[PDB]
Amino acid sequence: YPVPYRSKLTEPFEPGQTLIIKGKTAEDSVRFTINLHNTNDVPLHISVRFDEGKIVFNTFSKGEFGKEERKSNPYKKGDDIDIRIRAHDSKFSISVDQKEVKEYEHRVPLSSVTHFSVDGDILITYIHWGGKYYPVPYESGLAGDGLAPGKSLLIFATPEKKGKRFHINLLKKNGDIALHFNPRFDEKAIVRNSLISGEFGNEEREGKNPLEKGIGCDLEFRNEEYAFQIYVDGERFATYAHRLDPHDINGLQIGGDVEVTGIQMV
Repeated sequence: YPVPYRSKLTEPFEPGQTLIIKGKTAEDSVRFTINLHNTNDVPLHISVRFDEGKIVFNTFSKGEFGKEERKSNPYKKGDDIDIRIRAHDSKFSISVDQKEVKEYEHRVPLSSVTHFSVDGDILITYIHWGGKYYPVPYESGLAGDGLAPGKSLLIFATPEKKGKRFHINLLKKNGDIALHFNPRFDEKAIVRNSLISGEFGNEEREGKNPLEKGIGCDLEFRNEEYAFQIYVDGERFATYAHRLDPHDINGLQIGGDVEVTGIQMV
């Protein structure tokens, strides 16, 4: 990720899809920009300003910017930034550190977004775009090799602000559940378990629930040779020793009070 970083979308930026930019700032950093544009028009321009202590949202169109809209920059110079832009049919939804801080209504057609560019006083460390509107409860097959050792499932989700629990199931053909992952806010813990031949095993719930209602999170289930390695927001939250053959895990369920915005198999 050198800057200026420019990237080329393969298909339209569509409702349901999220663009994620993470990065590092310096102690002399002044401003960095994120633009969604074509090739000219900039349907969304984001200027994070440490000089003014604001984030500035705008649209460049017909050779000129329009009226600015502003929000408070929660970032002090130095320290990491996490900016996520989800396109909808009427607006972009922008979240800072996985908390929504701005709705920005379309001013020109979202379908003009063919590129994005990051620039300025930022050391970029992570970019990704994709996602869709994932209906919940969710249920899908997993590719072919499914989720096998050496592969990881990456789930982007947002626990509902007034929810009490939600669950992710990693399944095998017979309907066995190799890992049931069940954050429960009313017990301040995340239950992990397996469902073998219709019966649930013990219940590993050790650890501090790092999730927070209304705050997006990054969930990663790294299938390894002897255990799952479960990462939450970039740090290992638990390991779960395999109670079944960890090959042939080809099903995925998601239920409960959760909004899911991203699934990627890695």
